[PDB]
Amino acid sequence: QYEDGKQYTTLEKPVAGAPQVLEFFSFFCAHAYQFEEVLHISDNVKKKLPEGVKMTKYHVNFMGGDLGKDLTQAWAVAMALGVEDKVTVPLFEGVQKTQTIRSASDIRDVFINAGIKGEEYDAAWNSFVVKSLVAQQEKAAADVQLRGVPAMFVNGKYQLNPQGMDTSNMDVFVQQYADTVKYLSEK
Repeated sequence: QYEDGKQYTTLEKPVAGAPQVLEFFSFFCAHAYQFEEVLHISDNVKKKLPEGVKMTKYHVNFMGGDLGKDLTQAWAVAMALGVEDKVTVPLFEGVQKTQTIRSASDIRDVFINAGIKGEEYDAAWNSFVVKSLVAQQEKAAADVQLRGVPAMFVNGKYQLNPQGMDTSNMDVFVQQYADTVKYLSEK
């Protein structure tokens, strides 16, 4: 059932010092929105994860305009202030549903309506933690030669392959996907 080529695939050159479980997404990809607001794969997968398995998520720049670079940074601020699960939805809601985020300031605003003081935000926005957090997000996508989002990788060696799983029913699909990540999480 679990074969390198079906539920997943391996890297010819596995990245060292990689998050146990690394998800890659982009606010600018409407399919990357389903992944956690309809499929909540980030949740249903966090559920079946082994006690102690960090479910890290990194943002990647879409086109390359200043906005994408700000959202990557704005994302590093969330992982910084550990507010990931507070800004995720409004950011997604903000960028593509209400489509009110068109500047680094609007991003700032979304962070305030979530309970983040516009002061502690700037503090983080201009911090070296965030600078390093930005730096890593870019580094990792580079080390896995990312070719599309959303995408997930394990131990820096395995790349989940959704379209290689049973997709004739959402539960079958998400259950397999979660179980593949748990398994692939042992090797």
